[PDB]
Amino acid sequence: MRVVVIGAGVIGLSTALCIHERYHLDIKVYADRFTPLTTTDVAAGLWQPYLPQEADWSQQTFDYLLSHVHSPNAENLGLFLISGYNLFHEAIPDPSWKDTVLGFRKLTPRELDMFPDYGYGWFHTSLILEGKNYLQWLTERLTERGVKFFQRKVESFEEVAREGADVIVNCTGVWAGALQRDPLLQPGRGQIMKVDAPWMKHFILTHDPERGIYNSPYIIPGTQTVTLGGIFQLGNWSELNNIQDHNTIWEGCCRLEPTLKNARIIGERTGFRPVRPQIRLEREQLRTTEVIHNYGHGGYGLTIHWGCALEAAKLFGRILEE
Amino acid sequence: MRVVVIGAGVIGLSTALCIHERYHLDIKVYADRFTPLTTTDVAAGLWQPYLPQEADWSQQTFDYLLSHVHSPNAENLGLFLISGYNLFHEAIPDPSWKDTVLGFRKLTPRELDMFPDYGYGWFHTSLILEGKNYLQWLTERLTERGVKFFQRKVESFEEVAREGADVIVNCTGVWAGALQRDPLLQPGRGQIMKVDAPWMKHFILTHDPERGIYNSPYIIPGTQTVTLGGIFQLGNWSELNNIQDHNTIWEGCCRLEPTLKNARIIGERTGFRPVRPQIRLEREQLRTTEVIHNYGHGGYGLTIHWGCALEAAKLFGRILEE
Ligand SMILES: Cc1cc2nc3c(=O)[nH]c(=O)nc-3n(C[C@H](O)[C@H](O)[C@H](O)COP(=O)(O)OP(=O)(O)OC[C@H]3O[C@@H](n4cnc5c(N)ncnc54)[C@H](O)[C@@H]3O)c2cc1C
Ligand SMILES: Cc1cc2nc3c(=O)[nH]c(=O)nc-3n(C[C@H](O)[C@H](O)[C@H](O)COP(=O)(O)OP(=O)(O)OC[C@H]3O[C@@H](n4cnc5c(N)ncnc54)[C@H](O)[C@@H]3O)c2cc1C
Ligand SMILES: O=C(O)CCc1cc2c(-c3ccccc3)cc(=O)oc2cc1O
Ligand SMILES: O=C(O)CCc1cc2c(-c3ccccc3)cc(=O)oc2cc1O
Ligand code: NA
Ligand code: NA
Repeated sequence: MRVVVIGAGVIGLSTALCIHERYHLDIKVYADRFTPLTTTDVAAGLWQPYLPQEADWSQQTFDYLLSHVHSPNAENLGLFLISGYNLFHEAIPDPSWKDTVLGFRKLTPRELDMFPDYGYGWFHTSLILEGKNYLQWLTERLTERGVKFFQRKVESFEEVAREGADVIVNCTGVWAGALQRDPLLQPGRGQIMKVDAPWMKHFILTHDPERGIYNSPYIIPGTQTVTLGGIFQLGNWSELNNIQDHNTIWEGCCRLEPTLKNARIIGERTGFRPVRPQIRLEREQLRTTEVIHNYGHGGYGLTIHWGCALEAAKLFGRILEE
Repeated sequence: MRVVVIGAGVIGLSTALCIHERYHLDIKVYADRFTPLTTTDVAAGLWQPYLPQEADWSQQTFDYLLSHVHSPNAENLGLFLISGYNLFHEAIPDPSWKDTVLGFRKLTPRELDMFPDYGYGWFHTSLILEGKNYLQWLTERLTERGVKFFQRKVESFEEVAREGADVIVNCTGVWAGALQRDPLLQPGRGQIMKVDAPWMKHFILTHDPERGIYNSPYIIPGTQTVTLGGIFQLGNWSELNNIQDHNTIWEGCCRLEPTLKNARIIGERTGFRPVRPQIRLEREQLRTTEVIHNYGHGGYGLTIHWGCALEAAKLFGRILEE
């Protein structure tokens, strides 16, 4: 078959590779934005879903990454173990992923004292898959397998069909609604700044919806820099860093972790989470040619990508046997 | 009184400051080596004692540091939280410091799989007090209080006495045996290399005495670099980096953590742990003038320093009331 994948973020590339592996075929990746200009490049890269099928896709992804975490290749993947805190106010039940992450537990009283404003929470060990390095890795692997890349903006699936493609794999993310309307797909705008604070060895996530849910400070160490954030604005399309939000993050994070006050700011990026009540991963026969939708991963695309890639490949198989 | 402290490592400076605070006096620090040329500068700086009174001195130190850990000043102290692994073979009982460290526990099966060679171990959250930055901090504080510093090599306590000093506080560390013989004081030579591997967010200590006890690999992340080590050579006085030991560390640590293979080596230092069956913290009236010995902290001087400083100050009081 003649395959075309639309999208060169984590979903698009993970899918293309994951299919190429199951079945070997002419695979072409089309996207209007490649690294470091994708939403994937913005993300801190913490494995952790938000609060039915999806749990297994996440859990598949975790184990897959956990396999690679202690091999020499991991540096090029931008993958590493990291333990950290989740902070709430009222106590709430353990997550679905309790047993998926390494060494999950409830915070002791002594730990909770370190965060004056929060009274209940977790500690666990997870991973970070840094978007930048993962896409370079996925791209180097796809290129090794003769998967050709072209930079171009697709105006319709029909456009791609006329070219002579048997299967279209649509991993356009938040921009999907252009190619086929979907009012369930809303952009959940977020903004982060990358600061220099190497003493930070743990991630810290908070859960305070006073500003609208997910407008609450978080600190997520990376390799070179530390990601500061906590902005989630449904409906905002402004791909522009914003001063009001810049301060909101800075203030929020400084209160959590005062040591951060004298940390040099290295950068700041805006990106859009492709939010949808559930992910859209399903087959579809085009009006005028098969389509696999794989978009709407919200704020957990790196967390869940690999499970989605396999499920897309198993969908790609289901079509090849027709 | 006219006070003189001998030593400008963690013990010497912590003691001088800790006394200046309890009682306010003319305090002078004498030492032949100041930063970054002290044994204190070599140490990774992990809080963790080795395996009766001493437990409380350690525990005093921990809490004292834990107070400072979330204040803005901490960066200048070189102090930060860090979680990590201790790896053994045969299972052994929990340590005295179980309840002192944050969130102590036994490793789950799934965690133990990440270290093929080890079958039992711990996980806990501790701190790192980086020797370099702590001494700059202690020195800036002591200077703020008009504590004058002089670089000079003391040949005898009698030498210092004739100058006209009422109390001598001897924090000479491993070189103490020159000023007063002590065959219980042996140098426990160690060597470490500082590599560049920022993805390392946890410390890892191992316990395999095949090469003599404490000749076993360890990885201890710092702020800017990661400390690699595991050398403990009783009786060796060679202040010289050694190629056989350089490789031993490199090999040992690479087996624990393969990701480390392609990590650029930033530096390498040799230092001597002042080993003694127990610490020598006690008062003594000189032959020809009072002395407080405070030396022999082995591989846990940063871990225990503050408890030792307070106990030395309480000893300094006991003398002032005479
Ligand atoms: C600020 C922020 C922080 C985040 N942090 C985390 C985190 O810590 N952990 C986590 O798991 N997730 C996180 N996420 C979520 C994660 O970043 C996204 O879910 C993920 O990057 C989406 O992957 P994607 O491939 O669907 O989208 P994208 O990475 O946006 O890729 C979309 C691709 O499709 C292409 N494309 C789209 N439309 C067209 C078209 N019409 N024609 C041609 N090409 C097209 C684009 O050029 C691009 O190549 C975060 C998101 C944001 C915004
Ligand atoms: C390789 C290595 C790694 C380590 N890692 C850790 C760790 O992770 N955590 C931890 O808690 N501990 C660690 N330690 C232990 C710690 O480094 C020491 O216990 C501690 O630094 C000793 O402090 P000190 O002030 O006694 O000695 P030093 O720091 O050696 O200071 C001694 C001072 O006395 C002066 N002096 C000595 N004799 C004389 C004299 N005759 N005249 C004038 N001045 C004199 C010296 O100039 C110097 O200023 C480590 C040690 C080594 C060697
Ligand atoms: O999506 C992101 O911006 C970061 C990744 C991430 C975030 C959460 C958040 C969250 C979001 C915004 C502000 C505060 C907390 C809550 C949550 O429950 O899960 C998350 C998982 C993630 O991977
Ligand atoms: O003293 C040092 O060199 C590091 C600090 C340190 C080490 C231990 C070690 C050790 C020592 C050498 C090789 C492997 C393990 C064993 C141990 O049980 O406790 C330690 C505490 C420390 O602060
Ligand atoms: Na609290
Ligand atoms: Na094991």
